[PDB]
Amino acid sequence: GLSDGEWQQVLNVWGKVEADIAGHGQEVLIRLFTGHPETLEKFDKFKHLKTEAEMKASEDLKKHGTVVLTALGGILKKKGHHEAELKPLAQSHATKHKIPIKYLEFISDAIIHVLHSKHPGDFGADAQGAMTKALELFRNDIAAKYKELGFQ
Ligand code: HEM
Repeated sequence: GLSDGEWQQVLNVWGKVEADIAGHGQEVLIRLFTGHPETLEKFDKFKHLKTEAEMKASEDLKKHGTVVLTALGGILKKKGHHEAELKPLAQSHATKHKIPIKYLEFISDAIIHVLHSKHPGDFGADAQGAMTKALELFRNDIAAKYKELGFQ
């Protein structure tokens, strides 16, 4: 898994997100939707967002960004002992939302991008390495549950 030092870096980076969780969450989703428009189609309630300006102006998009990053933050704070938090999310995303594991890769990449965009020069090589490992662990544990379910 991750070392104690690596987890410390992850949670330090997470403090930066927590200062503006809605702002980070909004930017993560906009990065996801604009880079991969197929992802928007998974959200009946964001389908109407035909432009990035409309996305930016959407308070509901921001609200969902908050929900998403709040859940992720909870999982990260468990430092890999996250089965109870992660299993239900994996199951909802496979069975109800029908989100392929590829889209979780896309959103992981979007998180890394947004961290660099909002914290340029303040999200160093060590920090990126640690956050990347944590998001890979998250994705991998979801993928294990997806396999159980035969999803995708
Ligand atoms: C960091 C990764 C993600 C986290 C932590 C996360 C978390 C959540 C949470 C907590 C909910 C509400 C509870 C639930 O339905 O399980 C939710 C809903 C949902 N998620 Fe995710 N999610 C992630 C990635 C994604 C991705 C990549 C997609 C699609 C590309 C997606 C699609 C959806 C949809 C369609 C809903 C229902 C939205 C609604 O209509 O209210 N999620 N997510």
